[PDB]
Amino acid sequence: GDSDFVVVANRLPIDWKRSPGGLVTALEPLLRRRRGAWIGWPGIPDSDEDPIVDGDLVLYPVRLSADDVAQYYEGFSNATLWPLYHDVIVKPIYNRQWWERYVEVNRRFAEATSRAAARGATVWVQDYQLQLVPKMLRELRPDLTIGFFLHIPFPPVELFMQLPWRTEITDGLLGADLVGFHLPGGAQNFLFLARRLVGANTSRASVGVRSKFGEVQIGSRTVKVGAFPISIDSADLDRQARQRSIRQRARQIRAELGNPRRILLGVDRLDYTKGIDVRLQAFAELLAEGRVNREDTVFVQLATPSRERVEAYRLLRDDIERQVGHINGEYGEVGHPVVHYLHRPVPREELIAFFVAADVMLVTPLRDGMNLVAKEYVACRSDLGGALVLSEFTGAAAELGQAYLVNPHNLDHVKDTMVAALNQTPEEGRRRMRALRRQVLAHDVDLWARSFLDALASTR
Amino acid sequence: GDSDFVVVANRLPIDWKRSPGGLVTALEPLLRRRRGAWIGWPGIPDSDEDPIVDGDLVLYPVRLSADDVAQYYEGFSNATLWPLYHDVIVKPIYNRQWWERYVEVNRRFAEATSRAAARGATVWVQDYQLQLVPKMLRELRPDLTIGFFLHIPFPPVELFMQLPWRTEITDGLLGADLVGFHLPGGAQNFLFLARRLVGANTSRASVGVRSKFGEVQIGSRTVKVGAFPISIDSADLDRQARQRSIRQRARQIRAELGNPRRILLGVDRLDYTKGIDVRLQAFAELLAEGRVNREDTVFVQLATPSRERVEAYRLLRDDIERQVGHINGEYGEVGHPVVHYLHRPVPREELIAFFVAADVMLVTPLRDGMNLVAKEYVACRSDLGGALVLSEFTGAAAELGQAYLVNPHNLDHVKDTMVAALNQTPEEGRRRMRALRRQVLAHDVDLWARSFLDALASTR
Amino acid sequence: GDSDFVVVANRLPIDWKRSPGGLVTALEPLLRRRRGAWIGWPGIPDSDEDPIVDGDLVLYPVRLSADDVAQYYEGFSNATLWPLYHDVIVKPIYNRQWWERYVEVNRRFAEATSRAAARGATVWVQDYQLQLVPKMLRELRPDLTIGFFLHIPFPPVELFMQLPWRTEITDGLLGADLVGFHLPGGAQNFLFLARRLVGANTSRASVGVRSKFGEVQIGSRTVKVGAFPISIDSADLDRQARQRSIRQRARQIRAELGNPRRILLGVDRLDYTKGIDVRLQAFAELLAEGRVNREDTVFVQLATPSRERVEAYRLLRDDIERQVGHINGEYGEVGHPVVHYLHRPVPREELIAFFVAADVMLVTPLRDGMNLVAKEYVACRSDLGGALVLSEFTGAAAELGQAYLVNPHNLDHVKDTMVAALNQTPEEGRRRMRALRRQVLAHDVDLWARSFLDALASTR
Amino acid sequence: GDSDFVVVANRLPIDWKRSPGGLVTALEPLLRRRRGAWIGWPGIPDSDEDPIVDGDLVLYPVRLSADDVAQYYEGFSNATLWPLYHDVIVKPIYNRQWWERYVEVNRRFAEATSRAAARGATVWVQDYQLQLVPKMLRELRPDLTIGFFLHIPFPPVELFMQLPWRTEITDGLLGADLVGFHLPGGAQNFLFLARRLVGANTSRASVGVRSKFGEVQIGSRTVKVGAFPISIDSADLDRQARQRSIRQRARQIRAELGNPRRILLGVDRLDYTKGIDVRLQAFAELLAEGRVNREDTVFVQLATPSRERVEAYRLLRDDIERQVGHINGEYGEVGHPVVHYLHRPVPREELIAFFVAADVMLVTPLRDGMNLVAKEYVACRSDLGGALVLSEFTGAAAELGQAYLVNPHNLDHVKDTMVAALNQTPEEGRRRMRALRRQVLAHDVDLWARSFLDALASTR
Ligand SMILES: O=P(O)(O)OC[C@H]1O[C@H](O[C@H]2O[C@H](CO)[C@@H](O)[C@H](O)[C@H]2O)[C@H](O)[C@@H](O)[C@@H]1O
Ligand SMILES: O=P(O)(O)OC[C@H]1O[C@H](O[C@H]2O[C@H](CO)[C@@H](O)[C@H](O)[C@H]2O)[C@H](O)[C@@H](O)[C@@H]1O
Ligand SMILES: O=P(O)(O)OC[C@H]1O[C@H](O[C@H]2O[C@H](CO)[C@@H](O)[C@H](O)[C@H]2O)[C@H](O)[C@@H](O)[C@@H]1O
Ligand SMILES: O=P(O)(O)OC[C@H]1O[C@H](O[C@H]2O[C@H](CO)[C@@H](O)[C@H](O)[C@H]2O)[C@H](O)[C@@H](O)[C@@H]1O
Repeated sequence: GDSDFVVVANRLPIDWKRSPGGLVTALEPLLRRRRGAWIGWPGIPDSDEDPIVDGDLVLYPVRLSADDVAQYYEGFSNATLWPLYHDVIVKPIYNRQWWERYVEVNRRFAEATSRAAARGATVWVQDYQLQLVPKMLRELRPDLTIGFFLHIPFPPVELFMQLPWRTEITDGLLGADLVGFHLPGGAQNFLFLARRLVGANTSRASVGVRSKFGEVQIGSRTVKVGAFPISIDSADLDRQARQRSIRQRARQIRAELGNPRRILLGVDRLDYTKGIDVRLQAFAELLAEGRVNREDTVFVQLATPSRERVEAYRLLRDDIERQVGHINGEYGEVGHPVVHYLHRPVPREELIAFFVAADVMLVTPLRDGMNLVAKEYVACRSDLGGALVLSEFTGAAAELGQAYLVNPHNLDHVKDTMVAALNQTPEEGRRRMRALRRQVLAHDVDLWARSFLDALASTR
Repeated sequence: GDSDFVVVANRLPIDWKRSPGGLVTALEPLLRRRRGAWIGWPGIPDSDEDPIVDGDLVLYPVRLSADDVAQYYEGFSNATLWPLYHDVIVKPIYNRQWWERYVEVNRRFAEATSRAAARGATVWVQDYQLQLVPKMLRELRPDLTIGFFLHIPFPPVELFMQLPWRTEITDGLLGADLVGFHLPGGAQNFLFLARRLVGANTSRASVGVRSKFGEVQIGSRTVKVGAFPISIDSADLDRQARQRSIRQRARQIRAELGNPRRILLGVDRLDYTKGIDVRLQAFAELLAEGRVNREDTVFVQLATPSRERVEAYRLLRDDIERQVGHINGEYGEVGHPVVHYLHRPVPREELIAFFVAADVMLVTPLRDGMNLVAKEYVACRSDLGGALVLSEFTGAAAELGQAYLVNPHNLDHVKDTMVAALNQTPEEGRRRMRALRRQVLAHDVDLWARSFLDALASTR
Repeated sequence: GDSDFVVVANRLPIDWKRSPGGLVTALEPLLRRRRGAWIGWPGIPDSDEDPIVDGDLVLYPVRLSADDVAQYYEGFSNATLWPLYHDVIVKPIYNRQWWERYVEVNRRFAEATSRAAARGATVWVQDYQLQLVPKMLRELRPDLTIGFFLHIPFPPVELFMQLPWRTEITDGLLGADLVGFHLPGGAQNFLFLARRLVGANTSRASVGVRSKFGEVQIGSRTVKVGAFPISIDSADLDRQARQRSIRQRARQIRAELGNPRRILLGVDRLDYTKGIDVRLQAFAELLAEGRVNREDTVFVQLATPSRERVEAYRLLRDDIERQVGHINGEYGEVGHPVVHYLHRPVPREELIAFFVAADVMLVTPLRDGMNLVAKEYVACRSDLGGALVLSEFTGAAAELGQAYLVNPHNLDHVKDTMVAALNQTPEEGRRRMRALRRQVLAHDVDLWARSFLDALASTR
Repeated sequence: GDSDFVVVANRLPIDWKRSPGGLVTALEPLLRRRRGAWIGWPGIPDSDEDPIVDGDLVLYPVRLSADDVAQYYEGFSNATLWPLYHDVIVKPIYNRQWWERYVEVNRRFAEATSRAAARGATVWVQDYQLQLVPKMLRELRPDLTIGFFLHIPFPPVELFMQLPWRTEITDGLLGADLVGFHLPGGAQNFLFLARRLVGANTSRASVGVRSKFGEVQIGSRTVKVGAFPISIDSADLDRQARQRSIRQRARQIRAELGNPRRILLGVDRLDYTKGIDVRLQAFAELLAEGRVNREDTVFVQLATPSRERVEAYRLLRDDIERQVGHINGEYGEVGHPVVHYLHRPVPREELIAFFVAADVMLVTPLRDGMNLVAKEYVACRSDLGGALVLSEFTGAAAELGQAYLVNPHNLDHVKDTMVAALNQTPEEGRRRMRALRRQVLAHDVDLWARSFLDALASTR
């Protein structure tokens, strides 16, 4: 093809209209200097595969049938790999037909990439749905420079080894010149896996942050291994949260809640990895114990619907919704719930207004690759108000140490911490938020993307 | 003893202070002409059995241990008889130890009654927990005139026959001179049961309302069988609902709900017989179909906690609470649920204010002996506003035919009917409420009690 | 058409080859004197509707699609009517699409019948899947004489009234000149239903067995209502069970079981109405209590697979299979289970050999229209050996009073009774079996069929 | 005290009579040269703590109440630590009261040890119930040399970190001079944990088998870390399996099973870690596919009852027992199951006879510290017959590579492997069994115990 920089991801960066923010916006000044392409599925079943010139980008759509989506995406990706890589919170399903479709779809992505990529081009493959693509691509196109970044956690070897296709996934990733993870921990698991399962020679030292890279020796070539913690466009969110309409909506939100003294907020895709049940349990017990005032404190949980065709998620929804009904029936009043729960997509401007209104942000995943909601909250609070309660089991906890960190399995401490955040002095709240903002403003998605691409370019 | 009129019920009519309204108040002008006694359990485990002179009444407390309560009341009564007599909505548990404790406790009630009752006294035994007492009492005291009234439904023979102790329960009831039920249907089941199981000769004709009594021949004596539909102190509730404080609270309730155009109301003890799940299902589907306006219509469900030590009820609570959380997550807004659910006791004055505020009363039991909430709502609406949606499977439906009657199993028609009630013209609403009030004002608890006692006195 | 006697049933009497025994064989000498037809579904989806001359009979196949089977048969029949008519052991599903398909299929059966039936012909409609056909047929063909026989129980009114389409089903049955049930109890429920729901005038007396018929007045015509308890071809089974090959197989069965002293046997379609779980519970507890000898006593349960596409049945299968595994793990030995359980169809000659081998026949339904397995066992034991343990909640219990009758809900007595049957003296066993055989040999399927047809002919 | 060598374990080595084999027998020639003591709970609630001189040993009983057992053993040990350390197959319960009792009981063991231990004595603490004892003991008695061996797996850090008391457990283990695990993998997890959680300086190299030890620097002292894979008294089992009575019982077992051509055998404590469900699933599917002959092949599963008061285990038992009943109902014949399942303790001589009779040993844990059943089978087959199917997720798989190794999550390969083992040539079977026996005969419990004690003595 005629593109010298190519991104490969499960989805095209569109909604059709181009998706705002995220990866595609981080790369904007690189596309202004390269002939760029994006390979992905357009998000609707059985489409054409004809290239679309989106001015700054050429889009190469990948055709997936409804059956492909069911077995490669909802199946192998969402119901085999996802629960396994997140510490088997739910039991992975090992299904051979799903594996076979995952292989076929990965090959299709690899072929689309080759079609788009010029000779010697740089290719950046994204995330867990496409772990076979680097090896497949190198076999098709040995001229290419290939990076891979995993956006979800990489599990310990004891769990990874469960996968019947463990060796094929590992060989898949080793097809890259650069394999990156958010955290040194994932990088180190990958190195150990390479030694244990593949018998490759690797470096033994700890892996640094955006530095002190590891290496895997594969025949004549070396695979670089690194940690690059993703972030957001901090400055842009900071600006957006100051808009008059956002601030007026935040005020209106508080009015509609009957002007509570304190608002706790949860914002997540409805997923068992997100620890929404832990928040509700802690809040319920604090109310029972009279440690939170049911008359002036309210918890808002915004759950975005997710993976409805996957049975585990329907069961999760049932459990969360029971907790909500239960807590309100026990501690609410007619015309005044203590928990407001919404199960629907939320426009970004509405989410930002909730960040601005929220006195306590509850981000309590059982396991999460990074979690950008934590960083978005921080970027929105230029008033230095608010408080972030953050699970240690997120990538974000490695950078946001000034937050109120919790082990979500330690319910006693989660409860103590919610009380502490709710009752913090203004000065202490400001001190923490000021320190968190310094980190998030300085370590943004631009720093992340440049660091990964510099590392990848270094493999030439 | 020295009492010529004796009431026997599972509980004493106290809360200690005397319980307002109900049976004990209906009998007030009879106690002004008799030496009256009340036999029952004081509602707290392991108490004395020393008589208490409550001026108008002598109270004879029955001692029950916590173990007695568990096996006779929570066990045999609430988990064997209750589900069986209500068309096995839940599977009855047949437990021999529970039966044996039920026999022992019934004997204890019979002995207390004999202690209190003077020679030739009239005795009125209440309800399903004490079905053995009439026979036990007649054996101890053949001089007594004994009436029994069942407040819950009497099931068809095909279901009743499941009971391993079917014959003992039947012989128990046949110890009375008069056996009464709310409805001719229950009376007719009893007659058929007497023929089928006991082989007694009975009358064959239909049983009337407060008339055309049936009879069972038992050796030399005849048992009278009748239908006496219970009611309320209609005039008293009518007066109470007009008080300024009630009306001001009803207005405040509507304000606290954000001034909806329409309020649907459910008021029940949390029980699987009450069809609360049907209301929530119908309401959810109407919202899905856009047939109810989620912006100006709200459903308030007040569930009084019940039988928490009985497993079936904990499961029911879980199911209802899931539905509540689900419906609000799908159709609510932050600061504005479509369903307000409270699981706690409610003071009577607060309940009356909710009756006055409610545009639609939802009384949809799967099976109910009478249901007095339906009649209380009617008595409270002297403004002739509101609408009553009423299950056919209540005793009340036999008298309140002007209500919007529903088969709760016919969900399509339950939904059609809720829409009809919500959108009725003012005139049509008034016509129905006027007719319902004529019935309820004329057929009150005084008429009921006098009719039963006249019938009983007739057996002398 | 050209047939003066027409049978209408859900299935054609074939397997293709003609089905042995049953109804079709009982009618053999009537078909030798009439021009007979049989209307039914050939048991395979989407077939022709072309008549088949089977010599003694003309077969009129009814076309049903797989979707028809799912919604009319597996749906409305097996998952609405079946659980409702059997005392809601499982919760009926009320589904409007199922009802609509049930109506359409019933109309199709009615149209096929009209096509086959000559002028003034006699029509005999069978069982609960076709309850609308008599009214539909009378509207199409007022010249026809129409009988209907219900082979399953007719439930009490309190349960029947749940059905949203209660009135349509009732009007459906009232289209017949004769409505028959196994038992007077079902007939009496039907009479009461007719008065309560339809407001028709009926007879009030008890209904006799094959006599003392009830009546329902419907405008100008009278519907006859009777009880006709079905039976088997007793003499034929008696002969078959004496064959040398049967007796040798029975001996071999005992040898293969390691020559136990006592064999208990259960034979049923796998259905929640059959009380298989009760047998296993009783047997397990008797073993725990040391009241049955685990070294010389064995229980064989032959469950024929049934209704696999209906969820309730998959759950039932799971529960039964757990009990089997549990009891063997607790009381068996390697090479020697105490329970042998087979989930597969069994050839009739093999079933007869099991009847001959079995010391105790366990027929313990929670609710059953008649149950012919009980009568078949009796007819097979011309040696006068064996023992029949029989639930009171079967139609058979009304005729087989000499059996060991049990209330399956009374587990203590079920256990006492199994011990009694296992340890009965030879003489007492013979006395009971002799009396049971006198009843079953004299009251066979020929007597049943002639009694119903005589009653029907009487309506002309 | 007056003992210079002290063993500390949850249970005393008794049954009272001294327990045969195991640890206590491995140490017999050391006790012949030392003044030895054993500290443990005598296995019955609320006992004395008075020392018992068992000739070769002094026994120091630890008093545990029934409540102690419930919260320290059944609670924290069996329902927190056990599932966590075995890759959270079941969700651990994090309970603070359980933790507090675990601390108190561990202190009680530490105090008993100090009472028994002479100055400068060597102490060997066993297994996961007593992980706090080394630190507690060092604080009480800094003069002691302390070893700890973990008999179950040590989980990856990502899972271990869930524990609210992660730091206290880690500090607990670091109180030892020597910490040992079966496998280098566990040792390496421990080293990484020490760096990540405690911030201690550790060695970075791979850990060897009984060599190349790791180290953790704790202030002035160094903790040695090693891998010592446990084994059995191979020679003793080899002799015992040759006894005439054992061989005659093995023959009788095959006769009682109706002389099958092939017997598969499972022997385990009933635990969710043991993968019994996987064996049954594979066997069921092989029968469905006609790849195993249901007429000449039989599977015997001997499950020893375990942890009945722990809810997870009652659920597991239910699931296994359903599978057993299901497979026999589908593929068995009357008098001939394909699966024989026994849930009861089995005498050791009977177990050995089953090892000798079994053509295929199925040892398929999802996760297991070592699993000695695999090695016992090998030691019993001096005839070189049989075949061992072994999960990779056992410690045993690191030494028994000549077995048929399986990933139990790869059901297709488990099935292929069972077929391969069942149909192996005599010569190939012998080749594998010969190689397995060479390993197991040379690497016995004596080698294991001496290696650990040599390492520990080296820390002086
Ligand atoms: O559901 P799919 O389409 O498979 O996507 C998974 C998940 O991907 C992103 O989350 C992950 O990446 C971000 C950014 O690196 C991390 O912050 C998260 O911790 C990862 O889980 C999306 O943000 C998610 O919406 C999406 O579900
Ligand atoms: O829970 P227990 O103490 O056993 O009491 C049952 C029930 O008794 C009353 O309800 C019944 O009687 C009334 C009056 O006749 C009828 O309207 C109901 O339909 C019957 O169920 C009480 O009102 C209930 O609170 C109580 O639960
Ligand atoms: O499953 P379907 O096809 O709907 O048939 C139901 C049932 O019909 C028969 O049983 C019923 O009739 C007999 C004879 O009158 C009675 O003895 C039973 O008690 C009734 O249930 C068949 O025998 C059954 O196999 C069939 O399932
Ligand atoms: O149930 P508890 O009393 O807590 O004991 C657990 C377990 O201990 C032993 O098994 C473990 O150690 C052996 C020997 O090292 C290993 O082979 C196993 O893999 C470990 O699980 C006993 O053998 C078990 O009976 C016991 O349950």
